[PDB]
Amino acid sequence: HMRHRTLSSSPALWASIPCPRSELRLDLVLASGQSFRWKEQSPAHWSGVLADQVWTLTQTEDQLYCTVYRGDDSQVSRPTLEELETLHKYFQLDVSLAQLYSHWASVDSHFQRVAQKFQGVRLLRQDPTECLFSFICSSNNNIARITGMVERLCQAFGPRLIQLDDVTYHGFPNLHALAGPEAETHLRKLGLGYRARYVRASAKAILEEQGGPAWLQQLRVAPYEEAHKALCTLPGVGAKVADCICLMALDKPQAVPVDVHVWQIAHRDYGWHPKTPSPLANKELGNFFRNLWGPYAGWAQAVLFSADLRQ
Ligand SMILES: Nc1nc(NC2CCCCC2)c2c[nH]nc2n1
Ligand code: NI
Repeated sequence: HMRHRTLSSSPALWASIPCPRSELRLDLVLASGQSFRWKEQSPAHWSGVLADQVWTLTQTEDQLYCTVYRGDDSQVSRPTLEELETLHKYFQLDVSLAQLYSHWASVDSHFQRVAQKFQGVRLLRQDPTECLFSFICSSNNNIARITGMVERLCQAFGPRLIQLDDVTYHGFPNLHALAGPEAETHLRKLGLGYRARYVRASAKAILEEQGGPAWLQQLRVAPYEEAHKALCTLPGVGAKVADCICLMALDKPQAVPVDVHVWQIAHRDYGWHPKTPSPLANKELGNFFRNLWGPYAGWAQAVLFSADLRQ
């Protein structure tokens, strides 16, 4: 009944945003461990759900093309002005990435070389809730298995939006849906394992202890270090997961999430060793990168991480 659109098939329902290739590369961003909700269903066409709506994104050299699926048995059309603002904010396109690239490049010869090939790696501005529970699922895991866990979780707990081909799209569940007495048992059936406990517990915690999703909005305006400590009170959320959320959902560009993977890069590519792995050592490494790259150190880190995935 409903199929995945392409730019050739139905170009009437698309709309463009002026966006250079050097500012954004969909294929280096959408499935590079930031969001787990985007899939290249057809070549160069990334479909995914964003704010209880489905999008398909494709780009050229200088233009970013996008179409929307409402899915309320209503008359189809192009993306509105407000829907384009949502996508503008999502990619944080007011921030020049070219100027940031050159800024980092001036004080880092290693970044200079990697920045040659891998342009247009930027940070998405995600919903806190979606980001929070996605990154709780990330512990001792990989992008492939995380993507599945998040998809199944949304199917079980989140509301249906639309079906395109054989892909049924669900929005991300609210906290109440994940806090229920059966939630852990269901999530274990879906294969999350121990992460099922942390998911339910954290949803339940934000509700009762922190007073619902407004708390996450408060953290978004709170200073980085205050937001980080508050997140670390949640079950299954430590320094690494907290930094991810800070960087990707709470607008803390200086947040540098450190795990064994970042240790590996830091050591191999910068020859870094702790002067003063461990919680203490991980914190020093985050300070190191902030000292080196400055207040958008988290954005620079994404370029390396994204570059490190692609051989
Ligand atoms: N799944 C996943 N994702 C990560 N995020 C990176 C890409 C986006 C910017 C921050 C780093 C991870 C970092 N360490 N382990 C990660 N796992
Ligand atoms: Ni060494």
